[PDB]
Amino acid sequence: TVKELLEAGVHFGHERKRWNPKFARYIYAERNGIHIIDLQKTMEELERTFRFIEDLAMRGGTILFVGTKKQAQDIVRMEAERAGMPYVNQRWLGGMLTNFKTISQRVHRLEELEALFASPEIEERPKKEQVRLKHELERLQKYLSGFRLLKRLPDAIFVVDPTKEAIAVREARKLFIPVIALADTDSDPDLVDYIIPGNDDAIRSIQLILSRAVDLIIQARGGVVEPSPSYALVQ
RNA sequence: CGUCGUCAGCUCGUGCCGUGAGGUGUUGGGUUAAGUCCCGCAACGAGCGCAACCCCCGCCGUUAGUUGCCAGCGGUUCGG
Ligand SMILES: [K+]
Ligand SMILES: [K+]
Ligand SMILES: [Mg+2]
Ligand SMILES: [Mg+2]
Ligand SMILES: [Mg+2]
Ligand SMILES: [Mg+2]
Ligand SMILES: [Mg+2]
Ligand SMILES: [Mg+2]
Ligand SMILES: [Mg+2]
Ligand SMILES: [Mg+2]
Ligand SMILES: [Mg+2]
Ligand SMILES: [Mg+2]
Ligand SMILES: [Mg+2]
Repeated sequence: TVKELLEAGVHFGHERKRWNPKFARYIYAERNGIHIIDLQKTMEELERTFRFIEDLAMRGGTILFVGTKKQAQDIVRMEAERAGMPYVNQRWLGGMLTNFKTISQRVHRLEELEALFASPEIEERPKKEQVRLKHELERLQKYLSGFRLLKRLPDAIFVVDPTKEAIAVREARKLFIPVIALADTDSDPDLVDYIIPGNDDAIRSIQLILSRAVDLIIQARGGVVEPSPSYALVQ
């Protein structure tokens, strides 16, 4: 909530190509063939976006975090592992929202296998199943790591790159789900309901935005939490 | 009942794409006897198939000696 001047490394967009003309309103200028985001409109939209986040958080709503860009996976896997908003980390499975019932059946199988590895029934039905179900539970935890928390459809989604995660955006639009996204120059701003015009490639931009967002979430429900242990993920 | 053919296939549920017949999944890369499995993927699962569970032959044991052996000894018309 105090990220006015601390925006170090967010204004750097993508190159001259691979952009989207609809983003021109959020662009300041072009330095050395690289689009640079307008600093003013960034906080201009941040006001409205963080205000919507605070409103939805103090109401007890759930926000799905979607990150697959390989530069925000390790960040989302813990910023959502904070206050219980679920997340999608490895890859976004087609139908996680429009076919939510079938994915919830997969989650039922996940907790079923977790219960079988808690009961003494691990030894019966010998080692063949003890390896098959082991690998099955392994991949179910790999893909449904954060998704297992969604009991019903979420009240909003948070995307790190709406171009890389366009399928999730489309599925949210189909179900009238508000779409919060950290957009860059390579994305269509019209599809995003609450835009955050920043950088999606750098690690510091994602860490800053998501840390401040989860901090605002916990602040909307009281009990301000310590600074997130995501700085060590700079490496 | 024969046959394609023990061939590796044929479909469904939900989602998604297309005005629609339909497509996706079942395509792809690796792999196997196999739609076998792995990885990837707007798909996620499932059914009938594949394989497995059944029978026979291969090694060993337990249980039991009207089948078997001077394995072990005695008798022997010396033929367990
Ligand atoms: K068309
Ligand atoms: K193949
Ligand atoms: Mg065959
Ligand atoms: Mg179908
Ligand atoms: Mg057509
Ligand atoms: Mg249609
Ligand atoms: Mg079909
Ligand atoms: Mg087909
Ligand atoms: Mg095809
Ligand atoms: Mg199969
Ligand atoms: Mg596939
Ligand atoms: Mg007899
Ligand atoms: Mg006998």
